[PDB]
Amino acid sequence: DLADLFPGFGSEWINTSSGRIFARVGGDGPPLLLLHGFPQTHVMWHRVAPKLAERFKVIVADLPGYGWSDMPESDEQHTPYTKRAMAKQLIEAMEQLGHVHFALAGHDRGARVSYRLALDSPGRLSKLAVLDILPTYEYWQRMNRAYALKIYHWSFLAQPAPLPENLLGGDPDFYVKAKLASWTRAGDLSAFDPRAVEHYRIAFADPMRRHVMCEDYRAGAYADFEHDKIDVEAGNKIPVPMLALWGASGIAQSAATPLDVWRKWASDVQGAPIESGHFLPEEAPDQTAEALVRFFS
Amino acid sequence: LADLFPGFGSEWINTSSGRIFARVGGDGPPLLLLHGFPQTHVMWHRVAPKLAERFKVIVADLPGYGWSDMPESDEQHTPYTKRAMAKQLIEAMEQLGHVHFALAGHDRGARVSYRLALDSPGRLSKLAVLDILPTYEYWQRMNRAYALKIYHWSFLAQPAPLPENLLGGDPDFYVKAKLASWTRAGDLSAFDPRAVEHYRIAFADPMRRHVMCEDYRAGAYADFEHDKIDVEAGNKIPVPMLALWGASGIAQSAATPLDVWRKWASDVQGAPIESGHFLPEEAPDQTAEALVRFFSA
Repeated sequence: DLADLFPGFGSEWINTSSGRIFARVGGDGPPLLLLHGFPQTHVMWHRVAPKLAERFKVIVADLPGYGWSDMPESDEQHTPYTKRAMAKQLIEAMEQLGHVHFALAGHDRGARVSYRLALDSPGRLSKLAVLDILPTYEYWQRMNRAYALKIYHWSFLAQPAPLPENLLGGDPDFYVKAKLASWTRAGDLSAFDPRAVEHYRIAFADPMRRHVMCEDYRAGAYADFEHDKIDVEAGNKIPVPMLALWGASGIAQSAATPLDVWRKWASDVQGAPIESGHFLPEEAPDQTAEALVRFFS
Repeated sequence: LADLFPGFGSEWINTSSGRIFARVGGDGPPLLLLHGFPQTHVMWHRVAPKLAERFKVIVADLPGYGWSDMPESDEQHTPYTKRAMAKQLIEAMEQLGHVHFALAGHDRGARVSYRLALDSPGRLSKLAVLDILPTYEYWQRMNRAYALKIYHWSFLAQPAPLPENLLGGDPDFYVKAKLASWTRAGDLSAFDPRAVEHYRIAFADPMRRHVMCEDYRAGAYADFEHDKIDVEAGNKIPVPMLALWGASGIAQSAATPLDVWRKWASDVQGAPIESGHFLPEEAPDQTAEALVRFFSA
């Protein structure tokens, strides 16, 4: 049914005060947490995790409310799906494993948890890697006609419930596949492992999972933006060494030169383009893995 | 479907781009009324009787909308650009012997209307636009707050078949959500239920929904481009113009409407109406009086 894409990795249900976090755990050495984004699950790391697990204890976690992680009940402020709250929940998850100081790589929504984590609790991180994002504040501050059309889902999925939930329910299989295909370099699903796509499609088939994603984007339009805004206005920078990777045809390159942007947010950032669309660890697994191995070593 | 224009005739007007449906009533100078999204000509059913006491009132379905034919679109969404719609409605009016006429438009119909007045000002005696700013102005003001407010401008402009596939799961929900969300009260109480049925029935047709997306695609691209050429060239509408907007409508959410319209029009007057977006249904008497006074001066 659902293919195990991490041969040799354990499977852990990590209890937190907000619900369980699901994780594949492999390797040995320093702890490294890998966080996926939308509309994916942890399995998006399946082609880069074995490379990392040669040198690290790799924890490949489903975000709160995504994949097989539990879905905490939201509220009017979408609090559990704010990146601040997800970061606190993942900090607690890592503590359950005895990891209070870990490396972190995130992609898409997971990268937003990751830099928020770095801003709120930089002591928790040795090094941070963000894949194909700019800070949420930067997307909203750069909002223009061009960007409104390109990341339309940022305003569409943030509409009040049940509007996106009902529309997404009109053709969920089409939408998740359209999102995967449209954001690759190829523009189709040929860069993905078909068994990974099945993981993404089955997760997107659940109306409750789709609601969580809308809660995520609702937080992204409101509370996440305000948390970022406070750090900009306070001049708060990420003091953790960080690597910013982005796809040459991805989402973050069209807004602004991502390395130039991230320097305003981080005091120690290196960056490199990857010949890829948005889904760096699947479209360019060897280049993405090499850059992550080099940086975290 | 109820007849909401008692005593009005029905006309099927052949044009080169397809038939235009219109209800025709009254006597006196010709006055073309144009609806918008997601409505049909029947949105004027409360105001057109009052207008018909003084004017020959032509209440037309936009090209592609309601009962008008649907030209096949193309990669540039040409038949549903306001420029093309304006030319087609000029043709329609010529078929009735109206080469100089008054024009009042709402929503998309108002976009046809001001584009008509820019392209062919000599066809218009006077022009009224209801609860819009020019398309250029909406895009130029597309920051975070406005992208969340009129998300549908960037959702419906997504490449086919994405909006089409999502709309098709529960069409009734979306058309009623759009009607309800843009009113003052936020429900359907301002609308005649017989009118709602007209709107719901039009929206239940997948080809009609495709046309609406094509309209919105044109709105994101060619319409914007056409407007952009005119603003940067300082081309102003020379036709005497009335700009009416709802105090709680869409146009006032981006800017103070009269200030904007004075940039686009050399002879524009304006009034707010206590109403949501759907002025002729939410505030029929106030709307009808403002139009009768403007068009008979």
